[PDB]
Amino acid sequence: AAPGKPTIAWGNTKFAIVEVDQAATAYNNLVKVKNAADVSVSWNLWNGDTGTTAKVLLNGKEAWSGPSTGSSGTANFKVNKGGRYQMQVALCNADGCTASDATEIVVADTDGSHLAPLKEPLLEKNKPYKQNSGKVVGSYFVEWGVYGRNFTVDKIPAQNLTHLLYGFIPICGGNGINDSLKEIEGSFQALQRSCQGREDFKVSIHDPFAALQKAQKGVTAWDDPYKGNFGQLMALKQAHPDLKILPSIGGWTLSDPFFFMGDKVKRDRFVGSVKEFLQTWKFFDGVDIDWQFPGGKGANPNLGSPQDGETYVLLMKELRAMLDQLSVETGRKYELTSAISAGKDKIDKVAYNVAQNSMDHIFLMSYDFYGAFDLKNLGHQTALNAPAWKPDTAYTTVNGVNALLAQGVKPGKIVVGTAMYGRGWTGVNGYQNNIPFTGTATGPVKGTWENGIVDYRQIAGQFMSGEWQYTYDATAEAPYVFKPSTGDLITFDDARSVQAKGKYVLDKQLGGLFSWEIDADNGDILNSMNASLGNSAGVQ
Ligand SMILES: CC(=O)N[C@@H]1[C@@H](O)[C@H](O[C@@H]2O[C@H](CO)[C@@H](O[C@@H]3O[C@H](CO)[C@@H](O[C@@H]4O[C@H](CO)[C@@H](O[C@@H]5O[C@H](CO)[C@@H](O[C@@H]6O[C@H](CO)[C@@H](O[C@@H]7O[C@H](CO)[C@@H](O[C@@H]8O[C@H](CO)[C@@H](O)[C@H](O)[C@H]8NC(C)=O)[C@H](O)[C@H]7NC(C)=O)[C@H](O)[C@H]6NC(C)=O)[C@H](O)[C@H]5NC(C)=O)[C@H](O)[C@H]4NC(C)=O)[C@H](O)[C@H]3NC(C)=O)[C@H](O)[C@H]2NC(C)=O)[C@@H](CO)O[C@H]1O
Repeated sequence: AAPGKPTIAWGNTKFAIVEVDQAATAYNNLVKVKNAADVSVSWNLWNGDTGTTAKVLLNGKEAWSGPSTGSSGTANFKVNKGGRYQMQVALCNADGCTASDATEIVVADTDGSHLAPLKEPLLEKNKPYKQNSGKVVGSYFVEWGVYGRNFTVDKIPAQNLTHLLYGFIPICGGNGINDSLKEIEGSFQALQRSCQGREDFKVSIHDPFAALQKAQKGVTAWDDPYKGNFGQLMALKQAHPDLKILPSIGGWTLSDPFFFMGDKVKRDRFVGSVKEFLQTWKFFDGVDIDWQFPGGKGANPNLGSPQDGETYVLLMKELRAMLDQLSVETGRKYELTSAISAGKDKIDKVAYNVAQNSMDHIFLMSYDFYGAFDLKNLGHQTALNAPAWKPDTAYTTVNGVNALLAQGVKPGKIVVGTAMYGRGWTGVNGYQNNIPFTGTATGPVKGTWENGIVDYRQIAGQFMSGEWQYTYDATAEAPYVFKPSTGDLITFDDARSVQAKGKYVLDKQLGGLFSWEIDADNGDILNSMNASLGNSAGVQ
């Protein structure tokens, strides 16, 4: 007679190809990429002949086989593809094979192949758009937004984006290499613990708790291997297979290491660490380089060199070569992008007409033109055009686009920036003709999270009522709210100025729109980005 039917033993059924060490704070120890997951299964036979061969099947296909030598057994074998499998133990002899009932086993990998899709409802004022314009619709999500800002990946209106950038992935390095980080409390030290035992100029994760271990919707079980932002992003990729999710390296406080990359030893170490990062975290679709800024004038007053433009061009070509190689290894398309200053004084330190041949998209940061970093010279922080009272204004969106176009950059590469925040001042005074921007200020406005900066959500929620004046400057294409009794002045984008940027993109055949930062919108900004670029309302 065939053997008795085995009963799978109770036991762990959740396994991982990329293992996460739950008692590690250094990035080198935190993750272990294997070529396959170590899986184990045990069984008992409660009734009958135990057969002479035992086999473990996954969806019918043998993963392990060995002699059946008694009423219980254990099998250890490797599974090299992530996903969920119906696993069975079968005992076989010459008269037949008798298979257990199926037990599902979960083999995790960092493409999210083990996860359910995270397809959450649109919140606040977000309305559904189809991505069918062919234009970029991008936004940044910030790793530290999950604490006080309380804005997690399940709150991103992800159907309404083509590109979701993750700010920020840091480059390892202590004194002299990430000194701008010392301005943020506990931040420099944070990085040094993440990078313990790890060479400088390799990438790491700045806050491993937020990125991988904090409990979040859909990744709450103790033994879900990837939680935090990265676990949710993997499940978001399962819901939106064509969303491009890019890791952004740098930003205002993490850009110092780029200034050392004229040393090709360091540059090559960095490039190889990026390749390793994308091999490890398979949900990411490329890399975004946010070096602020080639030539200096970023957070660190002691850095910046005439060499930086060449380094930026070489970095991009070598990034693209690495990604082209990773693309043919995997069959995947990988993207290389960069977010760049929109000021013409910074643009012309780089030959973007050469660097564009390595890049998919250039995220033109057409925001922060003005703000509480200068109390004397006030202006619209993200306007399309100069205002009527100063038609020679240097920092406008059009001037940064035109500086790029004058280099020879193809218009289709250029993605125009929209701000989901305002900048502002307090004590504005001494202005003519009811235009507060002709005055000077005494300090920054009271921010939502930091001085001088206000989420758009709060502008709409609190500063479009009461004593606040609202004006849409149709020359500049820029809204502003002003409280005459305190002299609080806030410059921001709103649905109409975004619509102007969107029509301008379509008119000039530019690449699309992106925004900083997704948590600060109530829906009005991203709704307008989508509509102004010609995406149809609704779902596919
Ligand atoms: C034409 C021309 O040339 N114009 C010129 C201008 O361009 C120029 O101005 C510059 O222009 C640039 C563009 O050209 C622009 O950069 C780009 O544009 C973006 C927009 O400006 C810019 O945005 C910047 O980005 C920086 C980073 O680079 C941001 O900095 C962040 O700031 C945050 C504070 O607001 C920081 O935060 C804190 O984060 C820490 C972690 O480090 C966190 O710590 C945790 O806290 C919680 C507590 O709640 C803890 O959690 C608890 O415990 C558990 C877990 O342990 C929890 O689970 C739990 O919930 C909780 N419980 C408890 C106890 O409550 C946890 O344990 C903590 N642990 C610690 C200590 O670690 C804090 O919570 C965070 N606090 C808050 C409030 O959030 C954040 O760290 C910091 N990030 C980094 C990486 O540094 C800025 O905010 C952001 N600004 C804006 C507008 O948003 C981008 O960088 C650039 N973009 C791109 C695409 O590259 C420049 O900004 C601009 N610079 C200036 C100066 O303005 C000017 C000047 O040169 O010149 C003109 O001429």
